[PDB]
Amino acid sequence: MELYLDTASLEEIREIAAWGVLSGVTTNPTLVAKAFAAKGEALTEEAFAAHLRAICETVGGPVSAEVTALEAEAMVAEGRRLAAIHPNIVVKLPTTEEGLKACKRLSAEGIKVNMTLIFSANQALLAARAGASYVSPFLGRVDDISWDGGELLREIVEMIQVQDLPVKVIAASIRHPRHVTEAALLGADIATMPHAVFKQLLKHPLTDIGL
Amino acid sequence: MELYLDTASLEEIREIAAWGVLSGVTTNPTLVAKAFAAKGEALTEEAFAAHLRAICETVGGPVSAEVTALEAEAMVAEGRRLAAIHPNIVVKLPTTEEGLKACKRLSAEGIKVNMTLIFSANQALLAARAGASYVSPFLGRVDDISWDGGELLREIVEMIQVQDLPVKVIAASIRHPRHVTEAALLGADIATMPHAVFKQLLKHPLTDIGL
Amino acid sequence: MELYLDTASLEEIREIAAWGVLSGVTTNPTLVAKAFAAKGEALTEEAFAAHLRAICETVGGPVSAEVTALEAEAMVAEGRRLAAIHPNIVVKLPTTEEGLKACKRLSAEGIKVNMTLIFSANQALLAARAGASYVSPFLGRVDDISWDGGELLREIVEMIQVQDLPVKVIAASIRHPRHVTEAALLGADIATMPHAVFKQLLKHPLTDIGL
Amino acid sequence: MELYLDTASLEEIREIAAWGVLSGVTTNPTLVAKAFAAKGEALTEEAFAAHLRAICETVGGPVSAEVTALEAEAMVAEGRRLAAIHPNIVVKLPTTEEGLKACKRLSAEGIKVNMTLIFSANQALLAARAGASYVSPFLGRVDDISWDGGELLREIVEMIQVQDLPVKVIAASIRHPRHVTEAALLGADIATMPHAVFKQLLKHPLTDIGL
Amino acid sequence: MELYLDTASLEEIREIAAWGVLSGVTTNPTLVAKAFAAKGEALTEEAFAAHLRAICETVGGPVSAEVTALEAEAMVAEGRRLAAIHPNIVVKLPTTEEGLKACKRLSAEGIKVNMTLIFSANQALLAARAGASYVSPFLGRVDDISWDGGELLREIVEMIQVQDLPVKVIAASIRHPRHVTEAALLGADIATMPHAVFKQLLKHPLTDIGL
Amino acid sequence: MELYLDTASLEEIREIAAWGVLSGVTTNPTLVAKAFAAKGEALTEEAFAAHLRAICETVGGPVSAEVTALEAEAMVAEGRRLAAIHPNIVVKLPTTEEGLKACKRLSAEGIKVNMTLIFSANQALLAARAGASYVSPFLGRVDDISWDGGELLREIVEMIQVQDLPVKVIAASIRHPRHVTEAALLGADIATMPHAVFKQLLKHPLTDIGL
Amino acid sequence: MELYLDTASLEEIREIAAWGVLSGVTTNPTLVAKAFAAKGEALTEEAFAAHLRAICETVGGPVSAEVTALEAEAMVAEGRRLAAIHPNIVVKLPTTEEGLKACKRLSAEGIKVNMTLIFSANQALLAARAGASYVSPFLGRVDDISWDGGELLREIVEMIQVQDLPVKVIAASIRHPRHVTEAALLGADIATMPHAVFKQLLKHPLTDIGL
Amino acid sequence: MELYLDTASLEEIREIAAWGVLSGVTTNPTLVAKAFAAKGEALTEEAFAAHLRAICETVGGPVSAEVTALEAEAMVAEGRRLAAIHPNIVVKLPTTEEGLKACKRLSAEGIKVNMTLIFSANQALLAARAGASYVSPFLGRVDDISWDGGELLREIVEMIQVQDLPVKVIAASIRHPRHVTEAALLGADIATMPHAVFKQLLKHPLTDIGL
Amino acid sequence: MELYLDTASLEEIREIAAWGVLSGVTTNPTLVAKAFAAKGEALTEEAFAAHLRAICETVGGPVSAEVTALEAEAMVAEGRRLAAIHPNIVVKLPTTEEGLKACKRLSAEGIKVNMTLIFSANQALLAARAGASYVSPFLGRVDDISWDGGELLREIVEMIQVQDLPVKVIAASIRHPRHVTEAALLGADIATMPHAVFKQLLKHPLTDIGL
Repeated sequence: MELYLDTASLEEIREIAAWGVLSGVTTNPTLVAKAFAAKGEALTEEAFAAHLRAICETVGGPVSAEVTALEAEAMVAEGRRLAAIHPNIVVKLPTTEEGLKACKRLSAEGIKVNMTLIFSANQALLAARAGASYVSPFLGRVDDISWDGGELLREIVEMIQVQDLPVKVIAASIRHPRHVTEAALLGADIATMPHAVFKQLLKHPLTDIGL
Repeated sequence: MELYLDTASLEEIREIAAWGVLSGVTTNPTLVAKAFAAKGEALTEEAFAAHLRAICETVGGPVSAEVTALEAEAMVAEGRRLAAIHPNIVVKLPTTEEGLKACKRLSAEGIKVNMTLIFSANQALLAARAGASYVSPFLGRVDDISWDGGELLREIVEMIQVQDLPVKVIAASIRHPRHVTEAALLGADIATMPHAVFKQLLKHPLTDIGL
Repeated sequence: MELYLDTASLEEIREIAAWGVLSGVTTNPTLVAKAFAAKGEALTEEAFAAHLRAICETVGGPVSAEVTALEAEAMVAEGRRLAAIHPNIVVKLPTTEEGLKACKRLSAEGIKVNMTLIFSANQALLAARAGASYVSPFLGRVDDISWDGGELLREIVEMIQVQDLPVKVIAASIRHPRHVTEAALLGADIATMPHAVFKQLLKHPLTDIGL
Repeated sequence: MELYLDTASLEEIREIAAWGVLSGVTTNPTLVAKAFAAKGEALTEEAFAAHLRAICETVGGPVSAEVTALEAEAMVAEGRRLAAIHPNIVVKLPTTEEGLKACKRLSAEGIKVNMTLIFSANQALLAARAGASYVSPFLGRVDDISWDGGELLREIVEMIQVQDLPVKVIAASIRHPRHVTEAALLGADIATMPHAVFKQLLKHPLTDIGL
Repeated sequence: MELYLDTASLEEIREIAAWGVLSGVTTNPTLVAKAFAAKGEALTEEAFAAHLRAICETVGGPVSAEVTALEAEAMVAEGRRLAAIHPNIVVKLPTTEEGLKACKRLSAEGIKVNMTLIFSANQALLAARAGASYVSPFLGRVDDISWDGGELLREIVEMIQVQDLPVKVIAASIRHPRHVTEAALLGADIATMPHAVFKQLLKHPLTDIGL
Repeated sequence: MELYLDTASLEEIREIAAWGVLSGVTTNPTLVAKAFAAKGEALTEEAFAAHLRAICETVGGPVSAEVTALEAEAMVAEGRRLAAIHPNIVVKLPTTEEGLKACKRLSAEGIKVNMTLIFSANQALLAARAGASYVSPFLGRVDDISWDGGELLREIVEMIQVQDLPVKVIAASIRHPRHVTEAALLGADIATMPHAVFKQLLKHPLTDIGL
Repeated sequence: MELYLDTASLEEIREIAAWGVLSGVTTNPTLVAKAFAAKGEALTEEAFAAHLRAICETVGGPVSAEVTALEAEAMVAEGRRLAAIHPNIVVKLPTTEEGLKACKRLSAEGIKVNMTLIFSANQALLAARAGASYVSPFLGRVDDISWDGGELLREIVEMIQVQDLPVKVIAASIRHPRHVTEAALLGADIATMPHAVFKQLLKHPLTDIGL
Repeated sequence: MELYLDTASLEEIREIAAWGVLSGVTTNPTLVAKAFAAKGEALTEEAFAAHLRAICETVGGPVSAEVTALEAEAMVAEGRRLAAIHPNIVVKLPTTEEGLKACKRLSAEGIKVNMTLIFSANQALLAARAGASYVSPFLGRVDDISWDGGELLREIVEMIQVQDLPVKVIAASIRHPRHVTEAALLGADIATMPHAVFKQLLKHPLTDIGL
Repeated sequence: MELYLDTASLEEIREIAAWGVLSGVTTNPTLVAKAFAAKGEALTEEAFAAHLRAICETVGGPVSAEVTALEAEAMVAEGRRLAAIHPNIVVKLPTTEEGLKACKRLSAEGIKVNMTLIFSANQALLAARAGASYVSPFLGRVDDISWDGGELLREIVEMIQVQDLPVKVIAASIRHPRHVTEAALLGADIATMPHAVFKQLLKHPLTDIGL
């Protein structure tokens, strides 16, 4: 399973990159905001593009950028602008009716689409059907409402496997180390997680005592 | 799993086709009549074929048209007529002794047949043996008589899988979203459902909240 | 498993009562409103209590009546009123922070409480812990968002048994005959459904031909 | 598991009765008609009663007698007449809406009711709810339409066990030796079968050579 | 699980009884004959009786004696005489129509019956229903025809547990040590075997090496 | 399963106590200091004792207080002082050799002991054998080490159930709602969690949309 | 599961008895030889019994004394002597024919017997049938020859639970911490181990880190 | 499953090699010192090199050589040196942040890395994603802290299988024969064990008497 | 599963081979000793070889000949001569340290080796690692000591499958028919048995009555 960092922090990214285990990165408006806020710069379109481009160069792998439009037409326009930032950019769209429409168009144009905000295997199926390259179910948010996020992932992976669909599954909304193991054991293609969880992955008491 | 619409309404077909997830359509006289009633047009034999042709062009995928005859020879004649309307048309026959004889003759002539009204694995096996391209078990109508429709589908899918049969399975009589997920998890090739269910598939409170 | 009717229609209740299988009734403002709609009469506070009293007399078993207040104090006052209408009255409260507070107080006063709008096992556990006499998970509504409603029921029933909790489970939001069978097989104490589902439970082709 | 004979033939009843393993008998208008025909005796109202009495005295256990009316009030009238024939008589009713009405009324007066023509766990549940003493699902006829009769029995037995219901289960429509075993293994209370099957039960190769 | 000896040899019985693990003895004519043949003794009623009584006195547990008649009335007379020789005697009958008839009478008179030559669960069930105190399925002989003797045992045991039948199960036709273990784990009440097998039970390399 | 709060904040304790679902509280030095920091009060022995009594009075159930010594003698002395603070006080000891010694001594004097910092079933067994009234496995800290904490709880509960030990199990180090559900399903007696998790337990989108 | 020490060292016994987890002790000739050897004390029937009695007073529970005779008659005499040393003494005998004979007589006299050197379910069964109060399979010696010792324990416990035998199971030959856990989980009544394994049970990195 | 020797003893290597079952050897600084000591020489740079080279040539398989540095750069410099000694040498790195960086560099340079001190599947996945050729979970050390070492082997193997990762699994910390069996059954590619363990693999009582 | 005969009797080999189901033969000193005894001839190096050569020509498949040496050098020399007798000959060595050393050299020369006297999966593994083409576990001897032989075969087969080892499994020590069925269902490649068992394989009472 490939591991992705769910952040916009170039420092966090560069650190995990050095480990040699970073396959990609996923961002969203709030994560990009925290980045600039925590830095000595204002968030302008010019700066936004340069930051995404810099992340793409650092990671050397796919980087997801979220559209904020609510209507399909505007979503497509925005997706194209994001994809025009760097060849490694994957466009992230919410799995809704409009998102579905946008996914069909963008993917028919050769632009890779990551369908996010998925909370059911049926949503994942429609997205795959609409041309999604990636589907991102949210494990943590499911646990938040007292349901088993892991079972959501399982149904999606199992459905994609028996149906032989090409879409790749991204275990998202990772809250702890076992979310990663579970996704790996289930057959997820990718797991994206915050820097803190990534930093926890490598820790174990028996390891230290062995050093 | 490919998604089909069980309707004759071009408006509905257009809405879902725009999502980019529509792989086909299945109809019946009832459905074509209704569509024609919702409109101010008389349902004449000609306007009929014209309608089926409009659906084929709109979905750009397989479209099932039901024969009304009960005798093998009449079914075959009607079947040839239907197939001539457009090359995307699939002939739907009832799974009866006559349906079997007709299915045998039609499939031999290179005409794809959808065997419907299937309520047991044995009927699915006979239909498959007769050359059917598709078999359509009815999940909902089974639940209707207090039996588990999902188990019906399970036996049909497993048998076909165990027996290495070419025939494709269409889960029909879809009543709710879990019927779709189940069919997909089991390995059904297609699920055909009414517009209302298709519109329910995308709904989840957490997606709305995430927007 | 005891079977209940979810309605306010004395006519529907009389019919099922005649069968000799009606153990109780669940109502909500909308159902009561519709009841007075079909017939000719204004829905006043005095006729409302008169109607619930009548229902209690026709079924001769527990009748659930919904609180309207959103804050605890008002919920307790309204619950006492409903419980004073007739000894067969069970007070239904939403499973929220306020409903939990109101549940503790009404149950301490010997009033039977039905905690409704339950969509997770954790909500049912809190309700039971709060003194609920009944807990009502919604199967169909969960199915509506592409999750397995029966699996919510399962988790709730299994926790209750393993924990030896006194609370009884009411399978609500029944949509089809199999929801009933699954609730019975799982161990739900009660299943409450609309008159249309109740009327479908006896139907089967073999019985008809058998007669 | 108690074993019953589904017949009206005193000769057959007598033979099995002597093995000391016959607990009861179930009959219907047909089987009684064949009995009289074979005995070249006219089926009068006086002979009918005497024959049932004769069967009751011979087996010395419960004897099921079928009502013919379709309407509830008539089913009850005939039900009382039947029960008055002999105290061993158990009244059999079709599991329908009228059957349910008649079941509640006759069971309330102390008369034991056998609800038959059951093809779903839901029908069994309503019957148990209406006061049935016995519930009779038909295994063979379910097999006749390519569904597993043993699964119907399984679901019914499990539901009754889990719901801790008083009603007893009579595995009916027995066609071969394995139906009996399965019923015994699943937990059925009674298995009523035809003489021909009862005779097959104790036959086995190794037994004869052992002799 | 109580252990029995399949023999009529007083020296064999005496050696094992010394171990303190002998609960009973099962005999048959061929066995009794070889014991009398070992000496120059004639096999006559008084000697036969004296010998069985000696067995009883020695084992201090139930002792099974086989009837030879093939007609019930004769089986009954023989059973009564066998029972009269000593209170620990259990009458063994073949599981057949006549055997069932005899079982009913003998057991109704307070005589313990051991139905043998059992090869199916249905035979065991008929025997149990006829009044048998014990049923003796033959594991070894079933394995002789390439079937699983243990499965015969399992089904009988399960049926007995599930059905709450009084009868006890004697794992008979025990050929080897694992048969004993197999029968112990499957829940058989008793296991009767030849002296040769009893002497094989406690053998094990590690025990000897541990001495 | 009984719900406990893992905090020393009275404001948090009072809010959940009012829901009527709080069965107890567990504390530790760090949690106490935070509570005092938040109220801006000096943490003296007297204020500490008054604070603990305040908690005991608000919850009206068991309250765990931690000993800070690691020698058995000092642990016992400290445990006696904590127990003397209020009759609802349960003494928490670390599961170590010294902890086992103190546990023996304290439990022998009627003081209830909660053995904590348990990460293996063997530690839980010793603690139980030493006289612990409660054992507290840490679920979250195991997950942090990339091992399955829910599995640790499973092994502990199963062992406890299988061995029929009276010790009660407190699922601790709760990080999310599913830890609570899982612990309840496994059969744990108690779950102790932070206020944020307790508050998340009631949350579910379908409940809000239902209001 | 009760924990025992396999040693004759009164110092080791005292250390563990001080944790309040020591339920008994198991000894053998070679073990007591070491104790005296280490103390430079001379072996004498007077000192021997004085030492075993010292053990008894210390532990305060059952103490196993190995019998060295190989002949039943001698085993019994030697057994009566050991039993006379202290009322807590449990006589250990080899599971052989002679052992079984000695076990029968000794147990009949009211003396608790521990049948050791058990390596198969059949041996365990014989021992229990002979009046043994305990059976001691050896897990480690089985693992020593590439067979799963745990599986031997599994079969012994299953059989005992299945056959409702009174005998208690003592998992012997414990080599590591998981032996204890596995034995506890399988349902062994007691686990006896050397002091070194006892001192390992509590070890765990997270416990240390937590302090 | 390939079998390795965890030693630096040419004698041991030669013995097991003669068996023809030795596929490789794992070494560490310690094992090297003990070999030189027993030999009589003090390890120098060239002495160390000629020894590892001798091992390679003797085994004719891959040999693991442990790095000593703690910082990435140093681990790389030292790793390049070990690799230069011979082409059979596999560099062994500790699975830590630094080890990962080292592994990434070294493995890119064609050198094979063995990541050791792995105690979680998440650690194994990171090692694998860093380019590791082998991952070595320590079964024994896990069993030491009372957890199941096999479970950790099982998760690493399942994950590597499901994720189709190149990496091979080396089961380390092998203590007894059954660790070998378990590793093999669990699908480990290699098991490295000390000479003393190989020496017990072939032992069995029945084999002894077989000769 | 290929069937083999365990004998030297050319007569027996000739009969079974007539059935068309013999794929090979297994011999040993004893067996050939009785073949030459019943026949008129003495056992000489010339007679031996010639005889085995005849068996080869008769069976048309592999023939296993056991060496009698006890040292690697003696086994190799003796192994070379046996393979020289005929190309079908398979050299059977005992699974010991010497046998392994032998196996390595022989197999390395191109001689097919059959390792025997295997009573543990570890032995089968070492053997397979040494070059064995066949491994032979003895089910019967294992059952003899009250352990389950099938379980050993199962583990050996599971290990070989998972590890994808070339070696073939010959199920030896077959005492009866079910051993053959059990070895087949488990997945053994070959089953070697005595003439007597073969003659019992197709026995069935239903086949007889079917004739």
